[PDB]
This record gives sequence, structure tokens and C-alpha cells, in this order.
Amino acid sequence: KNLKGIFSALLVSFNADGSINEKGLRQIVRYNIDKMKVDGLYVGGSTGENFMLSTEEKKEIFRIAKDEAKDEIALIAQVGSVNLQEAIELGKYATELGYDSLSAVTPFYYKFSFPEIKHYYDSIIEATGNYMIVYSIPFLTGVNIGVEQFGELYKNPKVLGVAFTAGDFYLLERLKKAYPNHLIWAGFDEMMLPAASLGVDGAIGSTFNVNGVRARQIFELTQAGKLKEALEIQHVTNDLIEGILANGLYLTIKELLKLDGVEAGYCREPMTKELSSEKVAFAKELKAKYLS
Amino acid sequence: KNLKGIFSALLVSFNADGSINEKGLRQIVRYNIDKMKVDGLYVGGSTGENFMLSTEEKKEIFRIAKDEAKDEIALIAQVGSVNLQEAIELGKYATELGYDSLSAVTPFYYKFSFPEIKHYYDSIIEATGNYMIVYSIPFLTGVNIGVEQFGELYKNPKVLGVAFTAGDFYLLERLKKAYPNHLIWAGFDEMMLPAASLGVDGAIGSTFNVNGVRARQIFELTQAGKLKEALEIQHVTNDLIEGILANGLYLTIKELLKLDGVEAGYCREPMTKELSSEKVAFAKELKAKYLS
Amino acid sequence: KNLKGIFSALLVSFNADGSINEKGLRQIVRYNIDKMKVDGLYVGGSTGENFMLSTEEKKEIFRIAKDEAKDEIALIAQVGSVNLQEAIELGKYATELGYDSLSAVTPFYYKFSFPEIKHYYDSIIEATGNYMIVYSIPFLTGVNIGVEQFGELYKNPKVLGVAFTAGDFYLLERLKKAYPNHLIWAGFDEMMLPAASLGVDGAIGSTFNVNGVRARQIFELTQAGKLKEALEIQHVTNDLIEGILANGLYLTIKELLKLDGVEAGYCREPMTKELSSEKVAFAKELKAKYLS
Amino acid sequence: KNLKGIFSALLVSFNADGSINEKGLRQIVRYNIDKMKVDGLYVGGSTGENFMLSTEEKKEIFRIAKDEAKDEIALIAQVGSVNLQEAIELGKYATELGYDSLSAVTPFYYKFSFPEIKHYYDSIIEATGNYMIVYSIPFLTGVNIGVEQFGELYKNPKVLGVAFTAGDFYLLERLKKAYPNHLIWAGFDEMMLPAASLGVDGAIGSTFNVNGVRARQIFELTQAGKLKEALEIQHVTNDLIEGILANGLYLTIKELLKLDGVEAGYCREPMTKELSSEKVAFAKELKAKYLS
Ligand SMILES: CC(=O)N[C@@H]([C@@H](O)[C@H](O)[C@H](O)CO)[C@@H](O)CC(=O)C(=O)O
Ligand SMILES: CC(=O)N[C@@H]([C@@H](O)[C@H](O)[C@H](O)CO)[C@@H](O)CC(=O)C(=O)O
Ligand SMILES: CC(=O)N[C@@H]([C@@H](O)[C@H](O)[C@H](O)CO)[C@@H](O)CC(=O)C(=O)O
Ligand SMILES: CC(=O)N[C@@H]([C@@H](O)[C@H](O)[C@H](O)CO)[C@@H](O)CC(=O)C(=O)O
Ligand SMILES: [Cl-]
Ligand SMILES: [Cl-]
Ligand SMILES: [Cl-]
Ligand SMILES: [Cl-]
Ligand SMILES: [Cl-]
Ligand SMILES: [Cl-]
Repeated sequence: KNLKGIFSALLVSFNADGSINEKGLRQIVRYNIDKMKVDGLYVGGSTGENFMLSTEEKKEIFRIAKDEAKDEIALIAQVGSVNLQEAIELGKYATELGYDSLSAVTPFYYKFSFPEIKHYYDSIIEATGNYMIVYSIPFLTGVNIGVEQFGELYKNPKVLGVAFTAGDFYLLERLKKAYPNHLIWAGFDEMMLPAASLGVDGAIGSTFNVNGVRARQIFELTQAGKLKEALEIQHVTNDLIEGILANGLYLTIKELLKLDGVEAGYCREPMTKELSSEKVAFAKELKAKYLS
Repeated sequence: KNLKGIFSALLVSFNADGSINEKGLRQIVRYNIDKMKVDGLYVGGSTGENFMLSTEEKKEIFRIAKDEAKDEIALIAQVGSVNLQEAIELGKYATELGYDSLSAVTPFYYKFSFPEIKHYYDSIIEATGNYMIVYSIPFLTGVNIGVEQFGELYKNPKVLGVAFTAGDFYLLERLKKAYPNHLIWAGFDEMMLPAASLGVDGAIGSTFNVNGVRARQIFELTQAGKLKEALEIQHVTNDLIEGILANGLYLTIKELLKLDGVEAGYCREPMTKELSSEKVAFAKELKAKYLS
Repeated sequence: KNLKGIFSALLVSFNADGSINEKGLRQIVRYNIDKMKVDGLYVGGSTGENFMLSTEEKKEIFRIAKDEAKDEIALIAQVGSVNLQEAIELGKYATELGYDSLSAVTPFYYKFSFPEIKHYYDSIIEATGNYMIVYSIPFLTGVNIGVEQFGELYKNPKVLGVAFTAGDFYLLERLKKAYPNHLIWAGFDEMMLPAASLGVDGAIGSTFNVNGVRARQIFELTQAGKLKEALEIQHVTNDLIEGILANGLYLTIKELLKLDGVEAGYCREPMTKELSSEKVAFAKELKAKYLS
Repeated sequence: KNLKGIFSALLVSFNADGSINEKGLRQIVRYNIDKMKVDGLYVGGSTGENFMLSTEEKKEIFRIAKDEAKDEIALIAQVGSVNLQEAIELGKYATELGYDSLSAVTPFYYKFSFPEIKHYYDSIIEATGNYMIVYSIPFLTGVNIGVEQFGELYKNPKVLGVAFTAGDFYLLERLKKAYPNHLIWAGFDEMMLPAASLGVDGAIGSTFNVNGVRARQIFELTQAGKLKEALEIQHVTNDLIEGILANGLYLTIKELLKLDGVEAGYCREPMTKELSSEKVAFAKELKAKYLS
């Protein structure tokens, strides 16, 4: 499949006790495919609360997402972990499920050297035989990969490019300049327009599973050169995103899904599991102003 | 005058002993006006080696720049300093010289509170009666001003906006959204295109006093919606800028001015005063590839 | 048991394939008890490569260490995780093994609020009924808990104090002023003397695996006010630690164990699994100079 | 003179208009010598609000302090600046006054290379013929010099050691190991005990202006190995310092001086020039609790 364009970073529905709610998770997937009209899903990312889950849970989410989506859309499986043996086990499972590409966060917590980082990517690829997308998220991992280092990663022909949840647009431009055949997916939804202006190939975003219509319009208008209109739509989206961030990101996207009848459920502990009354009321105001 | 568009951050020619070379400084000003075709000059900024100079030297530079440029172009005088009494003295002098606006760096070194910062801006404005442009450069000062704080600064009607040498494009978009009548000048030349895509009103840049032709083309093509062409010109400019940064920023821009017959002189100690042979040869290669 | 004094952060022996080497792990435990004469072991900390391992592997390590040590020394089980359900499962298992206290890293990766972090500690305690030591390691997690926040955690009376792998000695002194009955274990071996001078109750350290004799001397001499002699031993200790850090921290402590007959094995991928030959020779030099 | 021991970082008395109050500055100097019984004064440091002042004002302060103190105590002149020609002019003037050593902050604001920083120290020394103390204050300048780099500075035999306003006690111990004949003055008053335990040669501190008696006791008791008694005095000291930091550091030390009859005056804009009335009462509480 084509891996360009708009990918929601899939949110997962949890029950009160923190178990996966399969019915809810399917409604989320269905909603992204049918109503947000995404090109694909990025499953197991930070937005899916992935790092708070067990390996078996992560497998269940991969299985459920793929069974619901089938081949209607492109699917990318984020399998990265500080535990390389887990990342390999997950990448094999996702590959056998038919995921179109793997993705892996740079290994974190410990301060890994660049050679260790590369060996981690190469090891997942060798064990799975699947494509790989580097998942770069410096504001969470503390890891900053430079132009020449991405090029060493790109010496492995199964590495397709980078899910770039980073805000350095000089680095962004330089990666496009040096590796014009490798892909970049912008990761910060509130900076989609300036990333689109630099020729990114698509975007992966949490807010796309409620705002995926505007997200597509910004992306398409910008790359068609209609910046005045793309900018307008970016301004309204950033009103919504500022609202969502203030109110509590994952819970608030989930609340916005609930207001459209998607049983998007609780967040997983240790995240706060549920919005207070006041925050529910604020999310309803966001819905009325921006998504109704 | 109109303060929109392309402003070179003026470089200053020094002699071997660190004194200002007036003939050189005039040739720099002349070159920006006549060959780079800038809309204005930003005098006394970080690029002018301002923070390594005495108050009397800074005054001489203001006097010389204004006497050479006259009213051919817009002139902005950066007068900020950890010493508020110096900043007031400089802002008065620049105002009496006819500078179109003042600008001041956020006070630095000490960790000033936001109220102290605002009192500094308001004090300069009250003493001078001139317009003020906030000079925000977090990667040097460590000071990060937020949307609501810019709005408190903008309660003073003589504050025109911000010289934004910062790379947070979410903040950038938010400032345009909240204060659509206040101006923003992008400060990172290697990120001009994505800043132009968000509707900045112009740019202040060191590299414009050798690359001000391409800088204008990126700015105009982007805001006319021709992103494919603006992107191309941004890629070549960033090859040049990457070169310049690797070789030594201020010295290398000065070397590029010398290759066009501008006596751009030495840098001021404690900066390295002169390029080595090897670095001169590299700057000549930059000239041959990008500016000939 | 008395939980004061010298605790080695237990290293784990791995096979070439990343699996646990039980014989090797047992010999490490024995070497600590019998040769390093430690007061206890801190098991499953960052030093034990814990965050690269499966839930089952962590349990296996808890089981082995307890089996070897029996009740000859104190044992603390680090059970913290970004996965709260994992932390609870591990905390219950270590509690059933008869671990003298649990400990848990502040939840990391995601940017959790202080209420969420407190809820995480309280939930582990509620589920296990065991003592809890907060594991604070800001340079790996980016989380910095302040004096008032420690006080809120200390409202739970099963919270004993803090494994303070942190370098702020004003915070350290302030915690002892505020909470004089709560314990502190210093976590930077190379700053043992100044931490001991502030009246910490013990220390938890990776290098105590090989240098536990000097570590006890620094600690005991410092608390007796014999600073001249403590400082001497700290200088030699720090020559060794500087060499260990330059050569590769966990690999080099393992090599130093191997040089004494202990089957300390490989590191676990994605860490580099073995030293280069050059670095093996360097560990031999350290052994000859500092440990023979 | 012997440059070891307890040095207050001299505060400066300002008038309402920001000018120097000579009578007030003289009374501060006298209070230090006569009541705080300091070994010396560190004049023109960050504590003296130096970086907010003109060249002439700095000279006036050097002149006054020397005039009052004569040879009753040691005197060190902080003459560092981003302006090297300024540092040289000040260094020559303080040397002509008979200052026992110069000192200079690492050049800041710009991102200077280590060679440029060394050239700056060497140039000041060459121009003045006086001793030099490196002033290291990473939390204000962002500059962190490492052990090998200190060694390169120490190749100049007029470099005596370092005013270490820094909190890394591994670096501290490593500097004493490597350069045992070079001096270190600890610069964080609230970490005096652990610094003294590592064998620093003295301390330079703003709070010594009002708490010099306890500061000498902590320092002397620590070096005698009377840690229990040193720690007590450090706890009380740190109750006072925590209150001073919460209330506004330089203003509150000035208020505490005023409460003893010393005309310590205002702070200099852009610092807040005087305490709110509420905070004046709070300084009175500190005085009653800690200093009467
Ligand atoms: C950490 C995070 O949530 N990042 C989001 C963003 O879409 C982000 O939520 C949004 O731009 C607001 O910050 C995307 O990059 C997708 C992603 O990294 C993920 O799977 O979490
Ligand atoms: C610190 C600095 O040089 N900034 C330049 C940039 O133009 C910069 O030189 C360029 O983008 C490369 O980093 C501009 O922001 C202008 C400026 O701040 C200045 O006066 O120095
Ligand atoms: C991160 C780490 O390894 N820290 C060690 C230290 O002993 C450290 O290895 C030593 O001070 C060298 O920096 C201890 O704090 C124990 C600990 O946190 C651990 O199990 O990792
Ligand atoms: C930045 C500052 O004020 N530092 C003081 C300290 O004494 C400090 O005020 C005190 O430890 C409270 O943090 C000393 O290091 C002396 C010094 O650097 C100075 O003159 O500012
Ligand atoms: Cl970032
Ligand atoms: Cl390519
Ligand atoms: Cl920035
Ligand atoms: Cl406005
Ligand atoms: Cl207590
Ligand atoms: Cl020495």
C-alpha cells in the first residue's frame, strides 16, 4: 500500500479496571476509517497508551485493529520498547498480521549510544523482514538524532523514513534535502501547515481521530499552495488543540469521540482514568464550537 | 516608514585592535541597501557583535549606520542590555538619530521575573517615546515568553510586535492568532519558508547581508503560494547556511562580503578575530557554489 | 530488618542470547554478601538492566536473589514501571518472596502529574501491603520531585524514604530537615562522601559490586568525622569510577567481577553486550591498579 | 595575602534612582569586616548586581570597597564581562587599587568555544599582571567547563583556581584530585557543609553578608570533622536561606542588613528595586527567628 497521507495515532478504549474494551476499540477504528476518512492508522504509538501496557495487551490491540480495519486502510504497527526482545516479538506478530510497516521508538530511559540505537533498528528488521519507520519523539525520549545519523539508519534499505514528532524545522528541511526519497510524517498536529510547506509526505496525529477532516484540508490546501485558506483552517484547529491540551489530551479526545457515540472509554492508570465534571463540560464546549 | 519585509541584521567591520572600522561599516551598509536590496537594517543585534562592545562604541555604530543609510531604508535600533540605564541612554540616542523603531533583547544573565521584564520594556518606551519591538532569542537568553505574556507586553501601544529568533512554530501561530495586528519578524533564516507560511510580516537575518536576494525570493514566493519554487530556493540557501554555520558564522559572512570587495574586517574578541587559511578556502568554495 | 547502610544495586548475569544466567547471578549475589560484605541488595534497579527485561525475567531475578541470599542480608525489590499493573504484579510477587521493602521509580516517559505519581505509589502499597521506597532518578526519567511533594508521598505511612539517585544536595539537606525520620540512600557512588556528610542513612550503588570495601570505609569514616581519610578513599574510588564510566559502566563492573572468578556474563541488548578487546584490556588495568 | 576562607560576595547599596550610595556601601563593607568577621570580600560578582551596571559604576564600587577595607581583609575583584576590553580596563584598575586577585566570569551570551574562553583569561592576565580566579556559574551562563578544560586554563601560572558557583560535587572532587595545589571556593551557601567535606579552601557567598558567623562555624566545624554540629548549623542556615530565596534573594539580604542599622539601600533596575510591604514584614520574621 501507499503509506503517504493522514494517519491517526490510534487511541484505545479501556474499561474501569484498565482492561481493553474490544467493542470500544473497534468503534474507534471504524470511526477513523468511516468518518475521519484517514489513509491509515498508526497503532501502538504514545497516543495508544502503549507504554503503560503488557506485551499480551499490545498484541490484542494489534489483532483487534487489524481484524476491524482489514485492508480498507494502511496500518503501521509501533513495536518499539526499551526491551528489544519484546520489540522483536511484537514486530513478528504485527508482521504476521499483515501490518504494512513497523515503526519503533528510539530506545529510551537508558542513554543508548547511536551504534546501539542502530543495532536495535537493524535487529528488529532482520528478525521480522518488514519495513521500518523510525519513531523520533525527543520531547518524551530525550533522544535527538542528527542528519548524518538518520543517514546511517537509512543504509538499511527496509527503513522507509521517520515519524517526526519533533519541532526542529531546520532538521526537517535538511532530512528532505539529504534523503529526498525517504518519507517523513509530521507528528505535531498543531504545526502541520509549516511541516506540509517543507514537503512532508503525510502526518501521524492523535487529534486526527476527531479532527481528521480539517487535518486533511490543511495538508491538501498547503501542498496545493492555498496558504491563506490552509492557515485559516490551521488557526481553528489550533483553537481546538489548545483547548484539548489544556483540558487533558488523551481523555479529551476520548470525550469528543464519546460525544459522537464512540465508546472510547477510560484512560489507563497511571494516567488519570476519567475527566471531572467541569472538564467534561469544557470538552462539550469544544465539541459545540469546533466539531458540530 | 513600513517596517515589514527583509531586514539584515547589520554586521560591523572591526580593526585588528577591536576598534570599529568606519569605512568598512559604511561599505556593509551600502552593500545591503544597493546590492542585497533590503527593506531595512536591524542595527545593534547579536549579529552586530553588540554585546561585546562599550556604550560609546554602540553609539558610534548607530550614528555611522544612520548617516550612511539616511532614509533610503527602514532602520531598527536594538538597544537592549542587562543594564537598563544603558538601554535607556542608547534608545534616546537612536531615537534622536531618527531610527524608525527601537528593539530590546529580553534582559538576561539574571533570572528576571516577567513583571521585571515588562517594567524594562515600559521604562525604555517611557524614556524614549519611540516604538518598541521585543527581541526574543531563547537559545541565547534562556528566556521563553508565552502567548499571554506577549499580550501583557502588547498592552503598551508603542510595542509593535516581536523579532522572533525562536523556533517554536506553535507559539508563532498562536501569537498571530491572538494578536493579528501585531507584527512578527522571523529570526531563523534557515526556517524562513515555514515561518512565511504562517504569515510572518518579514524577517531579520544575518545571512541576508550576503544572501538577501534569495531571502526575498523565498519570502515572496511563499506568500504568493509558490511553495515548490520557494522550497527549492530554501534548500540551496540552507546548503549555504549549513556551510556558513560549520565554518564559523559571523567570520564567514564577513569573508563572503570581502569576496565582493566590502572591507567587512575582523570579528571582535573574545570571538575568534579571523578565519584560518583552510576556512578561508572553504568560504571561497561557498562563494563559488552559491553566490557567484 | 535494619535497612540502613551499604546496598549494592545488583547486576545480572546474561547469556549470549540475552537470557538470565542463574549460576552467574547466584555468584554475583554470593560475591556481594561474602566479599563485598554489603548490608543488602537493591534488586531490579536501573543497574540490573531491569527496564530492558520481561515481567517473567524480572520475577526470575527476584526469585534467584532471594534464594541465594536467604536472610543473610537485607533485600529491597525495585518493582516500578510505566505499567502500573506490572508494578503491582511484581510488588506482590517480591512481597510473597519476603523482600524487606519494595521500591519504585517515578513513572516516566509520559509527562505524569504529581497526583498521578502519588496515586501510583499509593496503589502499589495498597495492593502489596509492603513498605515502599521512592526511587528518584531525575537524570534518566526527567522527573524532579520537590520537598513539599515528597511530604505528600510521605503521608502514606508505608513510605520509608527515598533512593536518591540525584545530585542536588540542597534538596537532600532540605529532605533531612523536613522529614528527619524518613530514610535517604545516596545513589551516586562518586558523591558518597558529601552525601554521607549530610547524614544519609546508607547508599545504593552499582560500583559496590566490586568496590564495596572502600564504599563502606568512605561511608563509615565520614560518619565518624574522619574526613581526611574518607576523602583519600573517595579520590581513589573516583579514579576507578571515572575509568569505569569511560570504559562502559555496566560492562566494566561485570568484567571486574569476571576478573575475580564471578561469571557475571554479558549485558542485555539493546545495551552493547560485550566489551571490545581494547576495553577488556583497560578493565584489566583498572583491576591491577585499584582492585587487587 | 592568604586567599583562603570566608568571603562575602559584596552587596551594593543603591539610591532610588539606581545610583551608588557610597555611605551605604561603606557601611556594608564595615559590617562584613567588623560584624561578620569575614576573611575577605568578593567585589563585583553577580551578588553585587554588577552586570546591570556601567563601567564607571563598577570602578566606583572597586574604589569604595578598597578605600573602606584598606588591608584589614583579603579582596578579590570580579572583572569579567562579555566585553573583553571592558574586563581588561576593570582588571587594570582593580590591580592598580591593590586587589589581591582578579576573578572573571566565563564569557557568556554568545556560545564561545573553549579556545576563545582560554584566550579571554590569558588576555586579562597578560594585560594586568595579576592573579586570576576563574568564576564558574553554569546556572546563569549555561557554560560548563570540564576537568581537562580547567587543566588547560591552569597552564597559565597566574590562574589560582576557581570560584565554583556550581552544584556538581563529582566535578568538584575531580578538580581537587587533579589539581591539588589549585584553590576552590564553594559558591552555594546552602551546600557549604558537603563542599567543605570535600576539602574546598573557602567559600564565596551572598548570605555571608548577614549570616557570616554561622557560615564560618559550618566551614570550621566541617573541616574539624565535627559533622553533627556542622549539620545542625547548616539546617538552621538553610531555613534562613530558603526564606531569603522565597522572599527575593538580594532584596531580602539587604533588608536584613537594614534591620541591623546598615544603609543597604535599593536593588538596581531591572531587578525589583524594593520589597513589597508584606515581604518587608517577612524579612522581619526571618530576622527575629534566625538573626537576633
Ligand atoms: C505524544 C503524542 O501525543 N504525539 C502525537 C501528537 O499528535 C500530539 O498528540 C498533538 O500534536 C498535540 O501535542 C502524534 O505525534 C502521534 C504520536 O506520537 C503518538 O502515537 O502518540
Ligand atoms: C543570533 C543570530 O545570529 N541570529 C540571526 C540569525 O539570522 C542566524 O544568524 C541565522 O539564522 C543562522 O542561525 C538573526 O536572528 C538576527 C539576530 O538575532 C541578530 O541580530 O543577531
Ligand atoms: C543509574 C545508575 O546506574 N545508578 C547507580 C549508581 O551507582 C551509578 O551506577 C554510579 O554512581 C556511577 O555513576 C545507583 O544509583 C543505583 C541505581 O539507580 C541503579 O540500580 O541503577
Ligand atoms: C548567583 C549568586 O548570588 N551566587 C552567590 C550565592 O551565595 C547564592 O546567592 C546563594 O548560594 C543562594 O543561592 C555566590 O555564589 C557568590 C556569587 O556568585 C555572586 O556574587 O553572585
Ligand atoms: Cl522537539
Ligand atoms: Cl535517498
Ligand atoms: Cl528556540
Ligand atoms: Cl491585536
Ligand atoms: Cl520524618
Ligand atoms: Cl595543582
